[PDB]
Amino acid sequence: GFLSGKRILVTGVASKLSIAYGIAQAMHREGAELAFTYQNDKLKGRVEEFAAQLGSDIVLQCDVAEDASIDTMFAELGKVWPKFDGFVHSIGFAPGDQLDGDYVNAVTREGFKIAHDISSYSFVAMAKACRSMLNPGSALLTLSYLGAERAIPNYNVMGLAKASLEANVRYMANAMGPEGVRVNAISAGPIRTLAASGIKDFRKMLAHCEAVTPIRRTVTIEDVGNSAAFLCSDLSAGISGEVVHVDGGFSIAAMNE
Amino acid sequence: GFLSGKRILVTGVASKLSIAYGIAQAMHREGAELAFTYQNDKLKGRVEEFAAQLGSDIVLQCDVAEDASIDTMFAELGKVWPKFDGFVHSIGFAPGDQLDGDYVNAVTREGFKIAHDISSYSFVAMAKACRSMLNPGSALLTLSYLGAERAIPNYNVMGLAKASLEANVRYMANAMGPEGVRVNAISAGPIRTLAASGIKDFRKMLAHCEAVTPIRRTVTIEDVGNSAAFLCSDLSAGISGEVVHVDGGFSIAAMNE
Amino acid sequence: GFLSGKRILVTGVASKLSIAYGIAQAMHREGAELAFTYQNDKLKGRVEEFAAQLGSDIVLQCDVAEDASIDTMFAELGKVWPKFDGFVHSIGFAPGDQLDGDYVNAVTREGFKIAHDISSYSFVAMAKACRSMLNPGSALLTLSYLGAERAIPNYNVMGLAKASLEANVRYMANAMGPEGVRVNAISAGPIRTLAASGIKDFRKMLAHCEAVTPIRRTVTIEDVGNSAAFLCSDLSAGISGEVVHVDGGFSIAAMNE
Amino acid sequence: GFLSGKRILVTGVASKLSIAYGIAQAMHREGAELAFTYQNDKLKGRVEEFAAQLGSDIVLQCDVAEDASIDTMFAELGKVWPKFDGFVHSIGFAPGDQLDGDYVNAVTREGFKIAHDISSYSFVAMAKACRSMLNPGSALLTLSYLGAERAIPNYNVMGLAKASLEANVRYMANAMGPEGVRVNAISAGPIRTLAASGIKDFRKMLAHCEAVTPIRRTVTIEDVGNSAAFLCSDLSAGISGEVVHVDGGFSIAAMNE
Ligand SMILES: NC(=O)c1ccc[n+]([C@@H]2O[C@H](COP(=O)([O-])OP(=O)(O)OC[C@H]3O[C@@H](n4cnc5c(N)ncnc54)[C@H](O)[C@@H]3O)[C@@H](O)[C@H]2O)c1
Ligand SMILES: NC(=O)c1ccc[n+]([C@@H]2O[C@H](COP(=O)([O-])OP(=O)(O)OC[C@H]3O[C@@H](n4cnc5c(N)ncnc54)[C@H](O)[C@@H]3O)[C@@H](O)[C@H]2O)c1
Ligand SMILES: NC(=O)c1ccc[n+]([C@@H]2O[C@H](COP(=O)([O-])OP(=O)(O)OC[C@H]3O[C@@H](n4cnc5c(N)ncnc54)[C@H](O)[C@@H]3O)[C@@H](O)[C@H]2O)c1
Ligand SMILES: NC(=O)c1ccc[n+]([C@@H]2O[C@H](COP(=O)([O-])OP(=O)(O)OC[C@H]3O[C@@H](n4cnc5c(N)ncnc54)[C@H](O)[C@@H]3O)[C@@H](O)[C@H]2O)c1
Ligand SMILES: Cc1ccc(Cn2cnc(-c3cccs3)c2)cc1
Ligand SMILES: Cc1ccc(Cn2cnc(-c3cccs3)c2)cc1
Ligand SMILES: Cc1ccc(Cn2cnc(-c3cccs3)c2)cc1
Ligand SMILES: Cc1ccc(Cn2cnc(-c3cccs3)c2)cc1
Repeated sequence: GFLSGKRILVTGVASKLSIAYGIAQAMHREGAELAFTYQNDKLKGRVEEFAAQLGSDIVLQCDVAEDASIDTMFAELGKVWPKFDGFVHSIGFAPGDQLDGDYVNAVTREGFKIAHDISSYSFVAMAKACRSMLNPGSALLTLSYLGAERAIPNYNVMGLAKASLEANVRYMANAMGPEGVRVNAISAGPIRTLAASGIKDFRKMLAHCEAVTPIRRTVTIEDVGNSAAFLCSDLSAGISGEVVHVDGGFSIAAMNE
Repeated sequence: GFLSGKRILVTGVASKLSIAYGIAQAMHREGAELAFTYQNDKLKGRVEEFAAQLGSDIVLQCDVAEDASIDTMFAELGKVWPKFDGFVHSIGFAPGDQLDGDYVNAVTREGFKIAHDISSYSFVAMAKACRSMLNPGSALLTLSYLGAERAIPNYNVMGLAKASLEANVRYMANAMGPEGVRVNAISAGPIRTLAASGIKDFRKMLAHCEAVTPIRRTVTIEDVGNSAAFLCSDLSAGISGEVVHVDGGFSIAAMNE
Repeated sequence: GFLSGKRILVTGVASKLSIAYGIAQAMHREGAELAFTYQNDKLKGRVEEFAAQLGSDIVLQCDVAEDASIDTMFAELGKVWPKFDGFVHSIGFAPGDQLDGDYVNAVTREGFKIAHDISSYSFVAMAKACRSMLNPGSALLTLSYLGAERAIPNYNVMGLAKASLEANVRYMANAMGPEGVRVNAISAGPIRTLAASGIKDFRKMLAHCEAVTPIRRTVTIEDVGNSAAFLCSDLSAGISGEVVHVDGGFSIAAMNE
Repeated sequence: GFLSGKRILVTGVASKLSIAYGIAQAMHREGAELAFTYQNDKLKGRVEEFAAQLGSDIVLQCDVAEDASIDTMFAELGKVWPKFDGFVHSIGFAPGDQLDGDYVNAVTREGFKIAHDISSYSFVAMAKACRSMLNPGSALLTLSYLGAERAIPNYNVMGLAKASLEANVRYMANAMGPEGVRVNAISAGPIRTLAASGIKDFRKMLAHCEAVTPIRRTVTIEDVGNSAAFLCSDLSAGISGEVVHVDGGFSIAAMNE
């Protein structure tokens, strides 16, 4: 496929509903060789199962909150992939209290710190740690949400973390471009995944979106997966520092009441 | 390839340097069945030659300035493609006097009229005329330039025509989405094509861009072609109403002096 | 006031509800010397009355559809105001048929032509015609709508006209800046004026906005009037080429129910 | 003046060059009653002097890094100003090592942490702490930089901090709007202040901008001061959640040589 010969690292797989799952499948469909990472013991065997379904057996632990974890992960990957062609960063976090209700009243200094560190810093942290191992022609992908551009009720500090993330896409795209590395983001529409629970009135949101979205349907991880496969293939060599909205046109329309 | 089974109409092929040429090749590479249109007698045989190189023999005349031309073209296409899956609109025009020097002093009411009619209206005009012939899952693609978003010296009224074009992408994406049609645009970086002559200090521009562009190189029609192939394939079903910048990151950086 | 000693030309006063009326009141309050134009005889006397109230007896006719009309109006204005400090462009138009329903089915070549000529070009037409009469430190102002940036139902081709006008603002600003002229636009929230009748379900829209606008209320021509007076005074010297949104925050929020 | 009867809290006055100084002068001129804070003792006396000149003797200490510091400062302020009308957040910070060179190599976890806490969170921290002391019709203001939207060399992690801060503005605005509070930011062009020394080749940058900025000159703290005074007065009632660029048009133009 259009990814044949590419060795890509996919983070964030937690379940079959995971966006990183849809991406991994698609990337695997187009012929990329995948490696995976899991956050903790809770997820290890699951990811190991999915990795094996995708012909991969490179499943390493990684908690983006620990510089040492990252470093150690990239050290284990090297042993088998001395050089690779990028990675998908499908990670994100904010303490529970954070995404519920009035942003000003919900936000706290420590939640703000955690939301940013895990959701925005982690991206560069990982690039930082594997810079040397990247082959020219490499692509780094990340996922964001409209909440970075607009104020979405309950999204709260995550909006700020995403804004921070998108800017991180630009600065990393500018600094790494000279050595063959592109860096982009997909601003996906809401999808029903593990992240759904945490957010207030989700199932209600997904119904409103479907009715007001140009394509009249919410996007699927399949959809996202295909756009991610493309963004990590040479087919997109002219795109770098870009936040591609894969939301069925939701963001460009207004008052589709 | 990822376009196999798609019947796409490609407008704008004038020469091997043409952006629509790079797109046609790529689309042909991924297995789409192409049909072409030519503006006048001057271009007919050329396009006919390229069409034949791409296994196509559907070469129809079309001058987007004539509603009747458009209608007649779509009538001839129907005879062979009763239903198709979209079209690439690689057309654009502005009288010579228009793109030279001080915008305020250069712009005139008639140049403004022509620049918009050909560069922005034509897009919807064509969708208008083939709406019925479009298969659900159809994608319409158009090409724009950064001049729509920023003020570029000498680009002058074309900036306004492009702004108009991009907005046209949104409104058409919103109205057609409900019936299976997506509409997008590629905001490409400057490429040396027939359009180069018309613009002041081009070769100088292309050198400045290469030095300040994240990927440190200007994009190629190959680059654009691949992004267009993707935007017209089901791989991008989640993207609609989007202006994807295929400019190597030029637009997201600043003062890369 | 902050406009003391400024002679500003106010276009578009049609009624006491008109955005041009609110802006005139405001600049008048702030100490600017005003001059007004009217489209035709049907509005001659009225505008003459309003001008009177605002202490002005410079009420010149002007139909922006005629370069000749513009040229002659600036001729008459010169007789009294050899040099002035800017003008407010509060004109917009699109044939009735264009504004209701499916954009793709409503939009027609002439409609698109008329929409962009009156709503977008006229702004520069006027700049062209008085460029030499403008004092250093002048400011030109125009009114846009979020329809330029997003796809709003029924706004149809007017969305493209405004997108084109907003880009007109950036080109004009970059062109005239070096000679002491700033050009800006105000993207106003929906207001109840003569534009009310001609747009499908306005009342429903003005109730939705209020509900969802951060300031929980639609803006008033007073509100816009004050941002307008500020954008044409030296208080906004550092601002040019900008589209300041005066919509109570409407556009920055998303899914506020 | 247009700020008569407003009690505004001005943060960040470090020197006569400080953007906070220009803004204070401006609001003072317009008739607002001011209160000031200083980061530490090194700046106690100075700020006390400036405040004096501006007819104010409310000079409270505040280190935005301590929720405790903020809480106590609003305690003291309450004693005299039980209810006030807004505050100017003119604070920014990132450890020296973060700002020079390749962003990817310069950025470090703590740097990123410190950058976002001081430059982005503090804005909301302060809102949180005085939310109940704010009068209806209040306005909060912050200063951003184009670095949030584009990738500027050496701005590095500060680009992400500002991106995060700009999104803070939209969330805060959507949250506090319903209670009579507007929140806006000013994206100012480069100015010569205490931020000058710490950024690589500032002088070269301030000469480039002047050359390429539509108004052909860098903005002054006076310029910003006036946009600031306007954004915190009732003249901007219809404006909230907005990032008004006060950069002489710099960001709207492209390739102006
Ligand atoms: N699904 C949606 O509706 C949606 C929409 C738009 C954007 N997003 C974004 O897509 C990404 C993936 O979300 P999803 O819906 O697939 O979520 P998911 O809940 O399935 O997985 C999130 C991943 O985050 C990982 N993670 C959290 N902390 C980590 C850390 N400390 N170290 C390593 N891994 C860590 C988890 O292991 C998890 O697998 C996020 O950036 C999210 O914001 C999701
Ligand atoms: N090449 C560049 O540097 C560049 C960069 C960005 C955007 N663009 C855009 O890409 C498109 C294609 O440009 P290109 O560089 O490949 O140009 P090109 O000069 O090779 O071809 C332009 C096409 O416009 C067509 N055209 C003009 N008037 C027409 C009409 N009346 N009816 C039918 N066809 C008509 C011509 O036949 C021509 O083939 C345009 O929209 C252009 O703005 C070009
Ligand atoms: N009403 C709103 O909520 C809204 C929202 C955002 C922006 N605006 C814009 O502000 C502007 C002011 O419109 P308005 O709502 O004040 O309504 P209005 O009916 O008062 O003003 C529109 C003006 O354009 C004038 N005009 C039209 N064609 C003319 C021509 N050929 N030459 C000269 N004058 C002509 C009309 O006489 C009229 O005075 C419009 O451009 C509108 O798009 C309106
Ligand atoms: N100088 C420019 O051209 C530029 C451009 C755009 C925006 N801005 C922004 O405007 C703001 C004002 O900066 P400035 O240029 O006026 O320089 P400055 O040196 O006058 O002000 C920065 C202020 O932040 C204060 N500060 C930092 N950490 C503190 C903390 N822990 N708690 C409380 N106060 C602390 C500093 O004392 C100082 O007064 C900054 O946020 C800056 O990013 C500056
Ligand atoms: C608690 C938590 C778990 C997982 C996430 C990931 N996430 C980020 N954004 C989102 C959402 C986008 C749309 C609706 S929820 C989810 C965020 C918070
Ligand atoms: C005269 C003319 C011929 C062809 C075009 C097409 N065109 C549109 N934009 C461009 C350019 C983008 C970058 C540099 S020139 C070319 C425009 C004008
Ligand atoms: C048919 C027509 C005539 C005049 C206008 C002027 N106009 C521009 N924008 C608007 C409106 C925006 C929001 C509500 S009305 C009105 C628009 C359409
Ligand atoms: C190290 C550091 C300390 C303080 C700042 C404050 N700051 C923010 N933005 C700026 C500047 C933008 C343009 C020129 S200086 C300075 C930035 C970096």
